Amino acid sequence: STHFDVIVVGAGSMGMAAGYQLAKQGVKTLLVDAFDPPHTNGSHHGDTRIIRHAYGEGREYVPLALRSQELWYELEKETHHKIFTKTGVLVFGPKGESAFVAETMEAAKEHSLTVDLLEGDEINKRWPGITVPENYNAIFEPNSGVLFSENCIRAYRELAEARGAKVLTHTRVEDFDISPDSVKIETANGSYTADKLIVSMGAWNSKLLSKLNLDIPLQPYRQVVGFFESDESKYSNDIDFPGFMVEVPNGIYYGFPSFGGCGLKLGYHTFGQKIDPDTINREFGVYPEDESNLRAFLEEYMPGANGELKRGAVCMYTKTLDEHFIIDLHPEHSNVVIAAGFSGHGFKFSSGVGEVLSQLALTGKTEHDISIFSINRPALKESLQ
Ligand SMILES: *Cc1cc2c(cc1C)nc1c(=O)[nH]c(=O)nc-1n2C[C@H](O)[C@H](O)[C@H](O)COP(=O)(O)OP(=O)(O)OC[C@H]1O[C@@H](n2cnc3c(N)ncnc32)[C@H](O)[C@@H]1O
Ligand SMILES: [Cl-]
Repeated sequence: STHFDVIVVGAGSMGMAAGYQLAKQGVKTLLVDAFDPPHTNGSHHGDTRIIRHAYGEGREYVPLALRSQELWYELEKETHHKIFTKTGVLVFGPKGESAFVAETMEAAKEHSLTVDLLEGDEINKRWPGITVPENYNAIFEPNSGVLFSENCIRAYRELAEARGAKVLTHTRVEDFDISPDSVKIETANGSYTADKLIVSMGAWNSKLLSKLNLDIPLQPYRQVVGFFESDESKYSNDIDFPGFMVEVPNGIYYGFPSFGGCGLKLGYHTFGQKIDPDTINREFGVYPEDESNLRAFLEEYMPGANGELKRGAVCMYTKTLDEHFIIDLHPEHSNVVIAAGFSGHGFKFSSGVGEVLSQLALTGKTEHDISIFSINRPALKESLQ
């Protein structure tokens, strides 16, 4: 009960998905987490997460986006927890002045994705509640939408445990001991060994990968989101208000329609405070920017959603220099798999990454093309310690 086929350190978004994929195949797995997933100390809380297919960060993410979407529909059918709502996703910005909008459109064209292209008042007409200038243009993806992130992790966990996966909670891994033919982790609750290791500690990857002789630039950011009292006749998912990710002059913002009257949810993507996951302040409102940055967007583009602040949440991104993920084998240990640096946009791919991680851990290879997430790519600035 202390040696396993595979050990996953960090059973959050990526780790729990990998655990489900491994258990599903009869592989004896141990998932270890410092807390009890899903929780509010990592990067997966706040209830909802956007999934987009036409991908503004890069058209090369489309295949993984589509596989992940199919896997989310499979999860929906396997659990009693709500997984996905097809709100559609709206992307807009000043015409010819948004690289994000442009790449989303190009990604759609290249993968033959279903989208609606509109501009100026056509946007305001279609979605009462949105007020953009006449020079703005947009691309709407009707078949993408919103995932209930905490539900996703809970379902994957329940399914994996039912299949035999063991989950050791409130147990912080403090060190690693890797050998040619096995792996070992040290915790205050005991040491555990296995044949393969998957490391997916989220924001903590920036602090602990050095324990694996890895020196990779990874910066954790404090990123808040606020839920606002809104005009339900305009912003409710029931009246088809969409999820959105947009780029305006001062940056990128993302939001969600109000679900069951929870209020419209908004986040500012471009800015966040550089922090350490062990000292970060998880209280919303301690920095003037928390609420002011959100209201400045709402007052200008979605005025009817600028009501009382119903709830605020504080979460973390873990950025790489090029803002692309790290999914690969440890350069010096083929029996160690690393999943890190999701840079604020990886939850939607967590179902697909779970699959990738499972394959890398069991075979050292994957049917997916993950070259752009290579741990040895130059733009990363990686090296040994
Ligand atoms: C924060 C945030 C992120 C975000 C977003 C909005 C906010 C405010 N909106 C998104 C969206 O609309 N669409 C999307 O695709 N992504 C969005 N994101 C990003 C996404 O949430 C993150 O990329 C994702 O959650 C990253 O997942 P990962 O699995 O890396 O991180 P985690 O879920 O935090 O899990 C890490 C786990 O590891 C554990 N841990 C940490 N250290 C240890 C040690 N030492 N020992 C054992 N376990 C450890 C944590 O407890 C955690 O469970
Ligand atoms: Cl992240």
